[PDB]
Amino acid sequence: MGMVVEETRDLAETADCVVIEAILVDDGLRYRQLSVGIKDENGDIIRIVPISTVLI
Amino acid sequence: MGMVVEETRDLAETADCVVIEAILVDDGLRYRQLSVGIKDENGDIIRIVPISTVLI
Amino acid sequence: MGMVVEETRDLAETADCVVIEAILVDDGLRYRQLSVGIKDENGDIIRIVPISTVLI
Amino acid sequence: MGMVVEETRDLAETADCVVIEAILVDDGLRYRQLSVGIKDENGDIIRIVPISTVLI
Repeated sequence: MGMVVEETRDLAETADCVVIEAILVDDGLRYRQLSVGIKDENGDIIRIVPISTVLI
Repeated sequence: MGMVVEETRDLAETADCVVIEAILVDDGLRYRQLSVGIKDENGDIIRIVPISTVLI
Repeated sequence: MGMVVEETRDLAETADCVVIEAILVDDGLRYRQLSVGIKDENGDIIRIVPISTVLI
Repeated sequence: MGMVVEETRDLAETADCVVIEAILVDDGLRYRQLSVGIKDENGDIIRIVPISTVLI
């Protein structure tokens, strides 16, 4: 724990990949993280590849 | 044209998706663009989904 | 040109500069672009300098 | 904890603040983290505030 995920959002999606946004809160500060999720044949996310996190 | 792609780079790759970086130069300014490329069964990129561009 | 400007907004203004926000839509996805406008003595904007674009 | 700090670097320093850079490696990918360190009267850093992390 320690850091808390407050919100997630699907920004763009494909058969195989999805661009994810998360709002993180750690030690009283708010961050916006953009990630790429990797989907298998069943449409599930098998790997998250964080791309960028920024203070907001 | 007008804007010039100066450099591209593979930051992370998967069977299906790749995280791309490009250095763009437009009107004398330099930008770093992060994108997600969508790959087909043959490993080729069929769609680029820009995620973020920032002045550097 | 593929991308469509859907909204602009004046976020902050100064004697010399103004912070502009735009919502861009390209290939069905929405982006938030922040720019800085340069104002002359006559109160007009003489140059717009894009700072960052991000998928929203 | 999955992610490994591989390099830190002092990019700029001031009476009160110091700009820190770190290279993080997680799941085989490398990230560049920029933080701000807060210095007290005794020249020591009292708080580190992460500003941005990006895949490189």
